[PDB]
Amino acid sequence: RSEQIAAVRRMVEAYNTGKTDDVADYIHPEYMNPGTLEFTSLRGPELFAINVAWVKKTFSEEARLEEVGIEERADWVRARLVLYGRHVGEMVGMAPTGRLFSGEQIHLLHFVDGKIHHHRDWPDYQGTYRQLGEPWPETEH
Amino acid sequence: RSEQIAAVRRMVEAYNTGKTDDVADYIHPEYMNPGTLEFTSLRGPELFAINVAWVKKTFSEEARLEEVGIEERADWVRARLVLYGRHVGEMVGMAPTGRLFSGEQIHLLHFVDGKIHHHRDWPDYQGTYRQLGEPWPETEHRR
Amino acid sequence: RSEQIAAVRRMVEAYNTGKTDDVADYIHPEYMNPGTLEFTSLRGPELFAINVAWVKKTFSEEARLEEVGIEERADWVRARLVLYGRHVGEMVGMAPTGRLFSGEQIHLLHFVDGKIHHHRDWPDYQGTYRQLGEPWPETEH
Amino acid sequence: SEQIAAVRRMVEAYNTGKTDDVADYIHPEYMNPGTLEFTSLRGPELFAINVAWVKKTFSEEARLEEVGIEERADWVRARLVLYGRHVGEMVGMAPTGRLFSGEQIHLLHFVDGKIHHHRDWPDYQGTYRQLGEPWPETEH
Ligand SMILES: COC(=O)C1=C(C)CC(=O)c2c1cc1c(c2O)C(=O)c2c(O)cccc2C1=O
Ligand SMILES: COC(=O)C1=C(C)CC(=O)c2c1cc1c(c2O)C(=O)c2c(O)cccc2C1=O
Ligand SMILES: COC(=O)C1=C(C)CC(=O)c2c1cc1c(c2O)C(=O)c2c(O)cccc2C1=O
Ligand SMILES: COC(=O)C1=C(C)CC(=O)c2c1cc1c(c2O)C(=O)c2c(O)cccc2C1=O
Repeated sequence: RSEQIAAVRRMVEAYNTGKTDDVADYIHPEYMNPGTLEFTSLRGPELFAINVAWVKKTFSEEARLEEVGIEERADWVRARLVLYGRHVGEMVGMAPTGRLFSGEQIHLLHFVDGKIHHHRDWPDYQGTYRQLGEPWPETEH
Repeated sequence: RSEQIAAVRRMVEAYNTGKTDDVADYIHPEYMNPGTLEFTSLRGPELFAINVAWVKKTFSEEARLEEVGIEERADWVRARLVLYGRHVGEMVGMAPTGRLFSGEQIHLLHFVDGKIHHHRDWPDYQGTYRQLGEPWPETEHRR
Repeated sequence: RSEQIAAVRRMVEAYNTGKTDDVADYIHPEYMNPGTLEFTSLRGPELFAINVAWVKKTFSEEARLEEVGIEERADWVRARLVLYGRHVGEMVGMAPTGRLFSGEQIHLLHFVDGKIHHHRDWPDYQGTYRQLGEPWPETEH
Repeated sequence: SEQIAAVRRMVEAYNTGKTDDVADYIHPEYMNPGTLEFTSLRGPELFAINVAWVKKTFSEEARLEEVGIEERADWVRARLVLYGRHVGEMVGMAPTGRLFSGEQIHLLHFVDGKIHHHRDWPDYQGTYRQLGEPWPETEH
């Protein structure tokens, strides 16, 4: 049994259920995901929770993250996942298309003090953009 | 309106419903899809109905092709679709993985005599293979 | 003859030659690429120039960006490009892998005052990472 | 591993275009079902015409780079990347002259110490995108 992989699976489950009441259990106070720096200055459990909320709002309550595979090496965990969603919310200046999409993701997680301390994630931006009909942005904001 | 695009949409719906009673309406008697040459020597509506049945049996009755976009140029149609399924039957000598998957597909269809005459399709093999957990074949035959 | 497309082509050639002396001609003073917020607080011609220099340093002097196609819609340009390189510098806490790679990219450019004002780009992260041999990070930094 | 060594020679053959010695590692009953549309050949002769077709269509400078290779019993799985330039006719599409690069997965079955079954999955969609998504001029 890996506590690290268990913790990462709790993180995946949060995106699925949208339930983040217990996020402080597994998200470090100093948690950072550099991928959302454009959108927020938050850190820690608050940052992770708001990103979950963003996924649920932009990609619908039916948005799911399926596990392909998870592995670990020392204090790091790598997760191979697949996002399923429907584009119901505005995203980087693009109006909702209402279109279904699915895309692989890779997530890289560093543990510090038994908690997720750094989180990088790579969506399949181009593949998702294609499935969304390659919308033109209506603004840069 | 385009009759060709309409015919390609009927083709897509046949994969989705598994209903193939009427395939002779839009599939040419000389219909060929070179992608299944390995598995069968069939042609025409017969080939198409078998391939539909293969999809339903292998990727489950819930297997679905969603339309992203379809364009046409003269007697040719190009469809951008996404396949969704669960791997529940043997395929190319790999045992069922039970794995959900989804992958974009490009289809190229040539119309002749008002019917789909040639059909090339490109699954996202590698993308799907990853989602299946990259299974090793148990055999190069049937099994 | 689109001046916007010509400007985006000069931008592409900059990554190719590594020459940034003239970037003020086509990069807006308030130019932003949100993709590099993790790495730098720079803006304008200076931000664009350091990012080109980053590419040449990390993906080698031989790194090339190839044009597949470029379209425009009003004050916006969308470029379909392909990056070729070899991973020779540190990148997000990963040691250099020395690996060749190539990945499609989508770039979205907003023009203001006849210069590039906003720039978003989507590398094929997962495809590239596979070609890199999927390295584990040595640090989060 | 002699199997991995044999698969590396196979990869080298695409790179050099040199097919003189393919009978060394290609089984007399060698099949690649991906080319059934284009030829009825089998064995070393099939493998050799497929390498020639690659050199002809994707240029003499076309090459396969290795990402990783692994094996399980009598099977080898090779993760590769094709680099090429589209200079020859291909499934009814005229040469675009365009550069492209795409990952491939190859699955090889060994029988009697030689490559007997060969399946390969190009990144068709990604390559097609890099080629400008040309429309075919003919089905044949
Ligand atoms: C035009 O859409 C995107 O930029 C996009 C695409 C194509 C694919 C994706 O998977 C995401 C986004 C954008 C995006 C997020 C995506 O996953 C995201 O998770 C995301 C987030 O988790 C928090 C704030 C903003 C976000 C985004 O703007
Ligand atoms: C091991 O998996 C495959 O070969 C495969 C993958 C990775 C992705 C795919 O989309 C397909 C297949 C195999 C396959 C078919 C796929 O779509 C298919 O439609 C298919 C078919 O329609 C009729 C006979 C055989 C078939 C296959 O062997
Ligand atoms: C581990 O690799 C990456 O993070 C990465 C990958 C997989 C693919 C890519 O294309 C890029 C990066 C990272 C990266 C940049 C990539 O293109 C980049 O352009 C980049 C940059 O232009 C300026 C600062 C940092 C950068 C990066 O960290
Ligand atoms: C329109 O392009 C293709 O069909 C194609 C694409 C998009 C990507 C590819 O990698 C290949 C082909 C076509 C193709 C081969 C590709 O790799 C190939 O190796 C190939 C071959 O090895 C022998 C005969 C025909 C072949 C092809 O028609």
